[PDB]
Amino acid sequence: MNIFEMLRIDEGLRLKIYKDTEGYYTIGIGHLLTKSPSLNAAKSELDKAIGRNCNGVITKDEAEKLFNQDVDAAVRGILRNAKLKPVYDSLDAVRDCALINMVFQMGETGVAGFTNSLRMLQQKRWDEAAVNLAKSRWYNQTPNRAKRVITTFRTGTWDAYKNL
Ligand SMILES: [Cl-]
Ligand SMILES: [Cl-]
Ligand SMILES: [K+]
Repeated sequence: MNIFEMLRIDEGLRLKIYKDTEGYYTIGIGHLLTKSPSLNAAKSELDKAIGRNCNGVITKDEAEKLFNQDVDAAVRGILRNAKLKPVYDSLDAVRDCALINMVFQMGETGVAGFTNSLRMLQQKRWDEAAVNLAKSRWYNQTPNRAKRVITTFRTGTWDAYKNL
């Protein structure tokens, strides 16, 4: 189990434009295309991202390419972030995956706003952080995914992804 498998489980894989849990146009493995309500806008963004006229659909290889770029961007974003970097450096490898997952889902900005939880993670107060993390819109909107991620932070194991 590694970050790619983890996210593949949480995001799934769709080769045609679809709407994510928030109603935004997305494709592949959770690759957000646009927050705009225009499907044409999304189709444009798609073509631009892939480098060809896709007409709303892509191949598995294309999906995977986007996925690699996205994971790379999330990690890179974490490392450039003054509030995120220290936490990421302080965590073990498994727990670092949980942080990357959050950033992939909600962006650097979103995550950087979980100040209190971040501080608790930095201090390695696992149960305390887990409770704090659950007091959020994130947990209330996507509870199953949030539970998996929170369990990962709490335990430092892949148990929540075992049998999925
Ligand atoms: Cl709440
Ligand atoms: Cl969920
Ligand atoms: K680390």
